[PDB]
Amino acid sequence: RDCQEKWEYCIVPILGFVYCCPGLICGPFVCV
Repeated sequence: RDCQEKWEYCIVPILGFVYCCPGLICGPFVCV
């Protein structure tokens, strides 16, 4: 999908940011 894995970067919500794939939550530092 047009998203990244959970344990990747996960950057703050800005305009046109790259998000982690659905079913993941950004918590520890990255998504999981």
